[PDB]
Amino acid sequence: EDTEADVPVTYGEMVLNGANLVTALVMGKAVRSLDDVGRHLLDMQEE
Amino acid sequence: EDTEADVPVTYGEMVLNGANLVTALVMGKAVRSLDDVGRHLLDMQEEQL
Repeated sequence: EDTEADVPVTYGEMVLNGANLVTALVMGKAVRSLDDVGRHLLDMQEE
Repeated sequence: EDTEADVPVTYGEMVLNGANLVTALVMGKAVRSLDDVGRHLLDMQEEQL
């Protein structure tokens, strides 16, 4: 028994905050973390 | 009653903007002027009636 105590965490949540509210409704698809993926896709082509 | 005045430009440039780029190639859909209607469905979201 290395110790008798451990370090867990709490829930991380995933809510339709911004653009995912439009894309779920105006479009169909609602790809997760589209606030970050859209930021990464708009950073690559302009160099 | 001749010599009318006309518009010279081909009216509009529907180009893939920052909203229509990320919507088209990822979500497989597009909307004409999602820049506008993405703001209007959220503007009447806070205050409606």
